[PDB]
Amino acid sequence: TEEGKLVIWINGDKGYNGLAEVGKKFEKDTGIKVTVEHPDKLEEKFPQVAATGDGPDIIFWAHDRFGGYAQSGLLAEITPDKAFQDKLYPFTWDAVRYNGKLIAYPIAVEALSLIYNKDLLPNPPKTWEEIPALDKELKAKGKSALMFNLQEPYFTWPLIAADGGYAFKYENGKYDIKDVGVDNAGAKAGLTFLVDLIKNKHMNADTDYSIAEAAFNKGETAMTINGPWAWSNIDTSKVNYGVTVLPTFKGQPSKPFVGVLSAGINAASPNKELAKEFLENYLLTDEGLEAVNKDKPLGAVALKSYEEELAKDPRIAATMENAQKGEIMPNIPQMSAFWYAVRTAVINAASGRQTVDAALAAAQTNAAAVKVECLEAELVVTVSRDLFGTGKLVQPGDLTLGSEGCQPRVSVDTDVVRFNAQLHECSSRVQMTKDALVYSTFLLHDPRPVSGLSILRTNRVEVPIECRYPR
Ligand SMILES: OC[C@H]1O[C@H](O[C@H]2[C@H](O)[C@@H](O)[C@@H](O)O[C@@H]2CO)[C@H](O)[C@@H](O)[C@@H]1O
Ligand SMILES: [Ca+2]
Ligand SMILES: [Ca+2]
Ligand SMILES: [Ca+2]
Repeated sequence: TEEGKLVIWINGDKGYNGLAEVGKKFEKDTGIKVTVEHPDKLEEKFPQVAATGDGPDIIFWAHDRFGGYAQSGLLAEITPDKAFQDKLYPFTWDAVRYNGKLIAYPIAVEALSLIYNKDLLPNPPKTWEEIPALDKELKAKGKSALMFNLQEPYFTWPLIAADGGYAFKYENGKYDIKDVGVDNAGAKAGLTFLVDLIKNKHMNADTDYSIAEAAFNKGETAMTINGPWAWSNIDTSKVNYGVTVLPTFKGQPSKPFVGVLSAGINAASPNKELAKEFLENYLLTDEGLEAVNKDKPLGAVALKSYEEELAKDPRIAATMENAQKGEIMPNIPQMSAFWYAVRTAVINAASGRQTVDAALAAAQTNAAAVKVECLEAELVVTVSRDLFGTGKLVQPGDLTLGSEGCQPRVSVDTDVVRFNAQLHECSSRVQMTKDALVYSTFLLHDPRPVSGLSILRTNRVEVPIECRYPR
């Protein structure tokens, strides 16, 4: 990558100019230059480049991605002394722990909250069920009740999880990677409510992060749903806003996934010592975290000393209230499959392209059995041969990707079938969102002709396979 310097990747919604200021100070004292970059899809790009021995020295992301990276051998083990570990909260260290090793430095606790315009709405609704009626009133005076990012499942998940949706079942000291709670009655109820909001034109299916942000920050919508990072732009807009508890659904609290912003060190980095110095002695200090937080708020920082200093903030208090009512994300490798599954399900259900029941049923299978990798002109689909959980392995001839024109290369291992497919010939459907070009197809399992009576538990499965590329 290059010795004698530090390249850092952090997401574009985070305080990367502030992190760059911390890097400027590092360079002053040490002479080592620090380059902070915020590439798009960095959570997907990191493992691709790190596997070739390249990529940045340090990668920032929520903790949920790091178990996959660790499992893939992409991360150096971090070795802080007890004195440094004492400075941060135990819960945050827990988040960056994988298979008995610490695999990242924890930075800050994140959770979504309800953000609301006090002038347009002095009393924000305590329940989701209120919102359609509240929207009607606001529509009368040229406004909307609620706008938030409907393109990323992170933002819709709190509602889905409220009445009993979950990611993976934690049982007997581990997560069961085949027990996915995206297709239970609680999850269906949550998504159905969301899809109804769109049906009844209280929300729009195409609404994304930037649209929702512009709407609230211009005073066009009374509420939005976002994290601490979002506050800086609202402050600049001079909108009179409050950060509060997310609305309940069917009397139960919204359950946002708690994320811990984490910093991992590339296993291929020749600057592992410099990276440790930077993170421990420059970033993870009151002065370091202040520089980043000033840029874009981090939330509840992992560093005890600075967290206590900011805890008075009622916005942070609300973040932690919502964090309390939600669940911490697993960091297991299967989380990206889970996120793909839910992202796709919500988009297809919200568009009316698929039903809520059918969408979430497919999401279960995708999360449990499927991995989608989108490359330049190419697509890789890896399917678990234990497709149902029976222990009975599917045969590759019974699996089909796309239509007859789609002629992928098919490879078989003991446990998986792998499709290497050209996107042009295998795209059943293509479409454009504001931000993306979307290529879509389907994976089918159909063991026809089957040799008996078909009793139950249909062996016919079909799941959406989809790739999204930035416009
Ligand atoms: O939507 C799926 C996405 O959710 C999380 O990403 C969050 C992130 O944790 C926040 O810090 C902020 O940047 O918003 C992101 C959602 O757009 C998961 O951490 C991520 O793995 C997952 O893809
Ligand atoms: Ca992104
Ligand atoms: Ca299930
Ligand atoms: Ca700022």
